[PDB]
Amino acid sequence: RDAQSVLAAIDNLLPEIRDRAQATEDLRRLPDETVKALDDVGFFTLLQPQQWGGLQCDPALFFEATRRLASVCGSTGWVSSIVGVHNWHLALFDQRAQEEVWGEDPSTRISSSYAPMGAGVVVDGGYLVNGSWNWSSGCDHASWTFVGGPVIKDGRPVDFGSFLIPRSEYEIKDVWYVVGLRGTGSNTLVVKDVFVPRHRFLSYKAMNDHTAGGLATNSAPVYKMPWGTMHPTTISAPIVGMAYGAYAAHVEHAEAASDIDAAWRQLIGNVSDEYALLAAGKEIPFELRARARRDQVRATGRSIASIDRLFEASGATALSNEAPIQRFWRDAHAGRVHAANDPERAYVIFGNHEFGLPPGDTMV
Amino acid sequence: RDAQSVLAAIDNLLPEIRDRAQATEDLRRLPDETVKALDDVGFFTLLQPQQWGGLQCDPALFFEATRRLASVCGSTGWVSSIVGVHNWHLALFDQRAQEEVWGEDPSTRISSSYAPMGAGVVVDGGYLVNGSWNWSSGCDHASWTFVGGPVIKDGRPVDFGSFLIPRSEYEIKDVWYVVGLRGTGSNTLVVKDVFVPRHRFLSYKAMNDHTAGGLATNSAPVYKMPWGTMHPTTISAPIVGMAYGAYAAHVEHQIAEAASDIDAAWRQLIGNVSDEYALLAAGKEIPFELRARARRDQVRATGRSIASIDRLFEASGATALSNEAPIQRFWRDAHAGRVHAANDPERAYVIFGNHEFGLPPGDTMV
Amino acid sequence: RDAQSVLAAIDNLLPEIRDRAQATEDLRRLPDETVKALDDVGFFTLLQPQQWGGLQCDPALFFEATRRLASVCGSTGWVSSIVGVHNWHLALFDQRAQEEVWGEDPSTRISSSYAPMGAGVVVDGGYLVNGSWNWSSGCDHASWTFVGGPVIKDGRPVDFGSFLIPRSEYEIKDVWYVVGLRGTGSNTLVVKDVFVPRHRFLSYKAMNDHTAGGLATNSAPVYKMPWGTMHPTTISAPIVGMAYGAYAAHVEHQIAEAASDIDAAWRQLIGNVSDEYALLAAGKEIPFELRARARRDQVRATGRSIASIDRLFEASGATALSNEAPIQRFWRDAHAGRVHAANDPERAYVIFGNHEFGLPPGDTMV
Repeated sequence: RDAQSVLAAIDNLLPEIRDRAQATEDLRRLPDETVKALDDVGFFTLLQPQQWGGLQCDPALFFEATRRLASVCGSTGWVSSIVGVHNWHLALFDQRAQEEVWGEDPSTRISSSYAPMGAGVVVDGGYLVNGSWNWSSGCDHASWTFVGGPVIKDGRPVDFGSFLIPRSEYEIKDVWYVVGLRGTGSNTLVVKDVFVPRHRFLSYKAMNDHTAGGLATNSAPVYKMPWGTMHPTTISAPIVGMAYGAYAAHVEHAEAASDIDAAWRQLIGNVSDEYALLAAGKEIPFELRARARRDQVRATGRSIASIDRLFEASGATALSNEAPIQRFWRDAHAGRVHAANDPERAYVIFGNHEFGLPPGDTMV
Repeated sequence: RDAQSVLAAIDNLLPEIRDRAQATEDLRRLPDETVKALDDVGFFTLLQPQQWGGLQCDPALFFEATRRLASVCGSTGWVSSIVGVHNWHLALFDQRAQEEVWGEDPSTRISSSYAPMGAGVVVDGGYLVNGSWNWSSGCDHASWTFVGGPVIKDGRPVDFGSFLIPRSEYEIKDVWYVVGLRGTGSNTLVVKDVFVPRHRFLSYKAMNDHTAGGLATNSAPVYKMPWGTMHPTTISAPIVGMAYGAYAAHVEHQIAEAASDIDAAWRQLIGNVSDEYALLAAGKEIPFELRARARRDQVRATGRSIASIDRLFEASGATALSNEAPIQRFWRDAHAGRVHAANDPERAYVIFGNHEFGLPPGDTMV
Repeated sequence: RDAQSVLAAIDNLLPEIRDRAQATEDLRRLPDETVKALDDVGFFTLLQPQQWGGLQCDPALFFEATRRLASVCGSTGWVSSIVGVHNWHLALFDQRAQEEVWGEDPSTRISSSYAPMGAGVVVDGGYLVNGSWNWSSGCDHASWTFVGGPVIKDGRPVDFGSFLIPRSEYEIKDVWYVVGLRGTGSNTLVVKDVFVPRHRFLSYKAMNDHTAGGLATNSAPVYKMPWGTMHPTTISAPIVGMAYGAYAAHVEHQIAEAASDIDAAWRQLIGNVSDEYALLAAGKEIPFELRARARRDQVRATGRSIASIDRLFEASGATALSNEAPIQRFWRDAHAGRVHAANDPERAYVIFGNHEFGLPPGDTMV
């Protein structure tokens, strides 16, 4: 079993997922059956390190899988991209954190809410974490979470990064009643006085430094991809895929099909350019990372324009609750509102360690 | 004595300030003589409330004053602007805080370092504040300071604002050995385990809300000016004056549009201040689109100004590099200003829409 | 020992030169240690003729050497470029002048001040020279100098060029207290009633004519490079290296196109040098259109470079102003360079078409 065969297995899975699209929406979280299928097929394995049975794959393939899923159910491609890429992010934590998550069951999953809605206060051996973090897509299908925030020491921020916390230490609050991406169950994680040892914190500085502890044991070049590319592409790729779905909803019933194609080639082109340099042991130029950032909005912007045109060119029946196209329209738009509210848009401007953050140019 | 006579009297000061310019750089902080002079002619009263003997003046006149000062000594104009506008900011604090600062001596001055380099953790009665804040322009001439940062409650940020703290409770570390703005004495403020009561913190949300406590006792329309305009104009105005200085220095030693770019940058900057103030004087609200223009104009004004200073610096003879040449000083002072402006965290705060770090919605900051 | 091994050996020098950078500024002239080091690895021989033990090297390699030096210490790269290229210039003087400088010690160095700040009046046997010439970079490390000016005969200018004069015949006035390029010791040369024989003047007409006396004994193709390219590249190359320095300093302390603008400015500058040299190596003539491109590229390269240094300076943190920050130094050194380039009289000489002041036709100067 390999990257290519997982992709094929996913292709085979699409009709089932398409027929439960509306069910998924009504549930407000992915059906266990979708999650079980994705697991069985090896999807969560794609960016997971080899030492845990994972395929540490070309990131372009991982994002292609998310595009396929999204083309059939916006919510499913969204949750899959986000929860699958967390296996990439965990590969960068020190080896003991990876063991604690994967050492018994390597199919264990990890959710996130990286927005700074809490903080870790330095205590002996780690941090005491408190906060209430919203928007954790797929959190009902993960037994660990990341939560983002600053580290506070002697009453001041000194660092910023992600805290890894097991499910027994947080509560999920069901708040997910929304206009689109309804089936993502992007619920709220409530964290009260939870001790987190240092080995289960990973600083944004270290990730962008190439000094993340996971890199000593996980050497595949995909783990050297920049955070500033992997993180927004996680969101952009399914949104592009939802445009493929809107288009196929419009057939099954101008420049559209090809404006969508061009949005895809641009988004993924930056990923493979980046990866091709790492696989040849070269460095990724800042200019390339800056270019990939600007193309996030160009590509989701082009996709969503195509979706709006299609939505308005599908008969009056387009407005019906019973109509796939309005679902892909709502889901892509919900996605872009999430994207447009991303606090890293601002982090990139910081140059002076504000709130424990790394130099902004490292975040690009 | 009104705003117009203060402005008139600042004019009488310019020759003396100009002469002292190298001495000011050498001191690395403003000479007592120039601070006393400015205090005597009433400069610090300009934006101070009338209940304290201030002129609560037209904010465009206050910025014009700083432009003139900076046209003779960049560091003097810089410190004057920043230290004077803090009398505006204290006016929005609740009356008890104002009483503590000014109740005995209404000539008392307040420095700032608004960058988040510390925090206040909620305790009984207020906040325990800790941090180390740099770039506090004119701090050696103040007996209180503002320091910016979040409020931490129950182990997380829940608000963001300024803590007002007396001079007995922090240490000034002298670290100001720099390429430009040498006479501003922009030193570092070290604060350890300092209790700040609630009436001495003012949230950015409250200021932008029109709910700041000081508004209940300071009713003048100037106190209704937006933070997102007043705060950067504090910096941009003396940088613009520094371009007027470079120009005069270039004329004295001997482009197509150096002179007219500088005057256009000025009309544009002070224009947004006048438009906003004109609405508040009429009992009207400032629209978001106006505050938005005023923000984009900060870089345009200061960018045009600095570009012209650059052409001037390059067209004043091969001696323009000499330490004795006024034009290298305006050039260094102006560029140093620009580095400060480009390092302002509020350029990022405007983008935040989700209460990140206790901050208010970013569009309120614009 | 060839040009390639010298370049290799300069690389070994860079760490030591970088460390000395603040010390160099403080001295206000290059430390003996760095001049000796450069002399020892053979740097000054690069463009010196083979009859004197020089390498009469590919001029693109000489400029690369200065780029590397300036990427660690702007002042060192600046002085190195200017003092080294004068061994190129002396090669065009007639053999008797070269013999006077180098006949005993071929390691002897020559400073310049080519700006017309003096004149030579025709006398029996040569010229009586008088003047006061500033900005002579590295003059404290030379035992001869060039000074530029017209020849006055029968009461009017009849020619224009450089007079070569030994150290015993002028005074160095120490006047170098400046905002940037502080370690270059660009001091002033005072010359009073000095007899210069005819073999120690070289006309700009003769150089541009291909009739310089030194060409009869120094046949290497490099001696055929145009003045109008070699002379400004001397300045532009280390300014470009200074941008490479600012970049490295910004990376070390922690734009879209800062790095790639800098490398594009370099390819463009060194590209015109390579194209010209490639024609001379083939026994071919350099066309006017190529020298013309090379001139317009001096401002483009140096402009792009400085713009990038400016973005960098503004994006390296609020401490970028500190005297201890490498990036302010590259910034000041680069801008100081630019003031020198913008004050060059040859920008005007190119426009003259009528022998004004003894000058050759302006298109020969391009």
